[PDB]
Amino acid sequence: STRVTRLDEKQSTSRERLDDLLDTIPLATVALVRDGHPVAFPIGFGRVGDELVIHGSTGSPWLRALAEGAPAAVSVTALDGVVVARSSFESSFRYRSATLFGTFEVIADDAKRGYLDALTDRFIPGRTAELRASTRKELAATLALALAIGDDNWSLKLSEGWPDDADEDIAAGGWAGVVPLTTQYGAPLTAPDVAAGTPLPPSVRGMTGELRNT
Amino acid sequence: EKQSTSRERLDDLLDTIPLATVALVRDGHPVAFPIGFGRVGDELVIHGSTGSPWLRALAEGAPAAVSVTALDGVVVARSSFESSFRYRSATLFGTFEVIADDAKRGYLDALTDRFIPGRTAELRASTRKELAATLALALAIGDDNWSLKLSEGWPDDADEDIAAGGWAGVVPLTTQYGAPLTAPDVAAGTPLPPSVRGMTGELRN
Ligand SMILES: Cc1cc2nc3c(=O)[nH]c(=O)nc-3n(C[C@H](O)[C@H](O)[C@H](O)COP(=O)(O)OP(=O)(O)OC[C@H]3O[C@@H](n4cnc5c(N)ncnc54)[C@H](O)[C@@H]3O)c2cc1C
Ligand SMILES: Cc1cc2nc3c(=O)[nH]c(=O)nc-3n(C[C@H](O)[C@H](O)[C@H](O)COP(=O)(O)OP(=O)(O)OC[C@H]3O[C@@H](n4cnc5c(N)ncnc54)[C@H](O)[C@@H]3O)c2cc1C
Ligand code: HEM
Ligand code: HEM
Ligand code: NI
Ligand code: NI
Repeated sequence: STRVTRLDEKQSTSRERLDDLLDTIPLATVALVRDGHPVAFPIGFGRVGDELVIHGSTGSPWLRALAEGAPAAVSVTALDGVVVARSSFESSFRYRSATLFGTFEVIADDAKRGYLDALTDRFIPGRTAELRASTRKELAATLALALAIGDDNWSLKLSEGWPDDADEDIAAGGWAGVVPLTTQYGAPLTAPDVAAGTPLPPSVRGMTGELRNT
Repeated sequence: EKQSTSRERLDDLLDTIPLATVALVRDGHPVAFPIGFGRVGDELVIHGSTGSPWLRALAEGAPAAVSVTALDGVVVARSSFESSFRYRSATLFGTFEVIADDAKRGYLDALTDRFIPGRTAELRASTRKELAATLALALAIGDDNWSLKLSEGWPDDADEDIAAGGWAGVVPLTTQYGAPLTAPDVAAGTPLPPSVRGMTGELRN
């Protein structure tokens, strides 16, 4: 269920490392079953304490399926680089990946406002304090859902090593190494309907460097 | 509509992003794994250990859903309701076919050349033992069995919010190769190979 089979010295049980990954990557891929068939869809998520939270239209069939109790598996992955070995067999990727399992719970109408504010502040930190409150109609058009991050329902796999070359290939010489991969925020692009010379909000001024989820 | 039907655009995404997430069903319940993939013409190809339980399930006929996503930006609107991510995502459905022993060498070389272009012509051939330890699987990309969602919009704010002012826009995200890191057991002054020197700028088509 939660135990890695292959290269299981890459499995980590640190919850702290888990949070670090979940607070870095804003995209999750969610898998569920419909009529015996698998389905998978990407979606933004934020970790709000010990819950993974998503949201979307109350009219999405996918989100409705989860709201109705479809058991789910949630995958979150950071691709950190390419492992260039002296053979193709030992070539690889550096990455960090988490997989979480359970049933999403529907956030109650009374709680949606608070979870959505916290979700927004994952995606664009400090943004909630800059915006107007959501309207009752906006909230009624939104389904928010939360999956519990417990002790037993998650697995973390970490690969950040170097090529592991056969001694034969070493002897032959040749270059080996890692080409890193990073995901970075670009300079912001102002929308055409924004008044000329309007400043960047502080929250957006923060969206610089390598992509994070807090 | 944000659903695209262009096979050319699908290929463009599959030739950009090397990570897939594969969903399948074990015991009426869902499982999801990340894996590297390459597009080899009209097949999406993955590989790993003959001893991996989940690759074995695929090999055994388990129907799959394969998701490939590129995150392109943060859509920052005047309201949190209208804020979102710019992204491209494909989902492909079907059953992976096991690649035959006689065919694996060719497919794995093609796969290598997706992940590190030009690299196979630089390396020695894989050994029989290496091949034998490897399971390679291919999912057909047909006319029917996929969908492509492309959201590359600007924020669409209500009139009342535009009139109230405030900034809005898009903060792009890009994924870039960094400077190579030479492994500890390589001699100082061994030059970078041509394949590696070609790996600069964006994770790119
Ligand atoms: C960016 C990236 C690229 C990858 N490319 C490849 C590839 O090209 N070939 C390949 O074989 N593998 C690749 N993997 C790893 C792949 O996800 C599996 O770890 C691998 O196939 C071995 O799985 P298994 O047989 O051990 O899992 P199984 O024994 O079938 O699964 C048992 C349990 O292990 C845990 N687990 C397994 N893998 C992961 C994971 N990756 N993250 C979190 N939890 C996990 C889960 O809880 C799971 O239910 C890649 C991973 C990442 C992040
Ligand atoms: C980076 C990223 C972040 C996202 N964040 C959010 C979010 O925060 N909230 C939210 O509601 N949605 C988000 N989405 C979109 C999500 O994938 C769905 O499009 C959305 O939940 C509505 O799905 P649906 O119920 O209309 O599709 P359904 O009607 O349930 O599915 C029908 C079929 O349409 C096709 N399809 C649907 N979506 C996609 C896709 N994305 N890629 C390829 N094929 C597809 C599939 O074949 C699917 O089986 C995000 C997508 C990306 C890539
Ligand atoms: C050239 C680029 C290649 C890349 C980027 C690549 C990447 C990977 C990755 C990411 C893994 C998963 C390791 C893990 O679980 O953490 C893996 C496993 C594996 N790859 Fe590759 N690979 C490549 C080429 C090859 C080739 C050519 C073969 C065979 C000839 C091969 C055989 C295997 C095998 C057998 C495993 C299973 C590892 C194990 O569980 O012991 N790979 N590969
Ligand atoms: C603040 C950061 C937020 C981000 C990054 C975000 C992101 C997204 C994304 C990516 C989508 C998918 C659009 C698509 O289908 O292509 C979406 C849909 C949606 N979001 Fe958000 N969102 C945010 C805040 C909010 C809030 C606070 C609400 C409600 C109060 C809201 C309500 C919705 C609704 C209803 C949809 C479905 C749109 C539709 O299909 O009609 N969002 N969001
Ligand atoms: Ni609030
Ligand atoms: Ni060949």
